[PDB]
Amino acid sequence: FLIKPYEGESLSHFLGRFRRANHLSASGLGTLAGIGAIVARWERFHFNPRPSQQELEAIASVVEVDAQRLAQMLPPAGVGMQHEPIRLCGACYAESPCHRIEWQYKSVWKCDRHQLKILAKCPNCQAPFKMPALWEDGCCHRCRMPFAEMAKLQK
Ligand SMILES: [Zn+2]
Ligand SMILES: [Zn+2]
Repeated sequence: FLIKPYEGESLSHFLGRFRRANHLSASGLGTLAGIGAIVARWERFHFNPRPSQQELEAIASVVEVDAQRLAQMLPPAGVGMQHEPIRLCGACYAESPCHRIEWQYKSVWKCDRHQLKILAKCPNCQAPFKMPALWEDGCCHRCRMPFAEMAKLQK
């Protein structure tokens, strides 16, 4: 089962969404692509060795999304990002149910489209968000508030 990426979707979110559509573990996707543990590293936003051309093309062969498009699920060259905290604009999620790579940019604190501060934890119960690959439903894993409803609590 193939999936079309959402605009701005992060690599972690896309990988997990592909895995859910195919009932794959991270190790299973890694074996399908021939790169093993690299998949789980990318899902946790760990790129001490940056994704190589061969690794991106290996994943591209499985998910049928070109390496160039996969690179747009990561920050451009020179744009620093953070693996933690995982962040969210609930108003964005209501429009398109994905985590955006921009929300991990170190320079980003406000959603430009919605002119709201982005969230660094659930505004109802304060639970931090899991890595985007594990965003199985669109709700806080603790209190079960929908990400879309968190828009109403954004400041
Ligand atoms: Zn937004
Ligand atoms: Zn919560």
